[PDB]
Amino acid sequence: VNSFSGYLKLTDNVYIKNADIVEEAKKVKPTVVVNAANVYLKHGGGVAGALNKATNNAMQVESDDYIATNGPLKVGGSCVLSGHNLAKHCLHVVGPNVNKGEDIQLLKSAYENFNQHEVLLAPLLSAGIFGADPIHSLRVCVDTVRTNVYLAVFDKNLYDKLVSSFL
Ligand SMILES: O=C(O)C[C@H](NC(=O)c1ncnc2[nH]ccc12)c1ccccc1Cl
Repeated sequence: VNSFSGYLKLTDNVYIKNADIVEEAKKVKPTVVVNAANVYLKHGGGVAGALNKATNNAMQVESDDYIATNGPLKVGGSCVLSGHNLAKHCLHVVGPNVNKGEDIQLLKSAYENFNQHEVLLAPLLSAGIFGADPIHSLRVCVDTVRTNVYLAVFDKNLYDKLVSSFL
């Protein structure tokens, strides 16, 4: 039993809610919140900009040190950093950004990172300003992640569309 509330059950292990992931994180303090990162960990907009703002830019400061030491992530890759005031850990996951011309095929690899964590609070990877088809991303999610994932979808119309079209 865990402390996620008001989530609609999609599958054995995937639940979904129309909610602001920052507010969910501040409420639940999950072990892991997922960030929809880019390879440089430059947290400008979308999930990343929103999470980082909620940490008072501490996420960005930590991320800049990570990149200075380790170099960029791979598209499809991830790293574990602090969750600051939002969670114990933040799993920064790089899905493909279709608006950068990146290979949507790498979305499955991106979701595989979730399997290294028993429970996660997460956004829908590559959705929104990452420009992928969100129905497709939800399918790849449910068909790839085997651990317990709680998805927070910001946009109400998007949430309604995702629920109504889910197979
Ligand atoms: O779930 C959505 O609608 C799409 C989602 N965006 C957010 O979660 C989000 N965006 C902007 N400001 C925000 N403030 C609090 C949450 C938040 C998203 C997921 C992956 C990649 C990019 C994007 Cl854009």
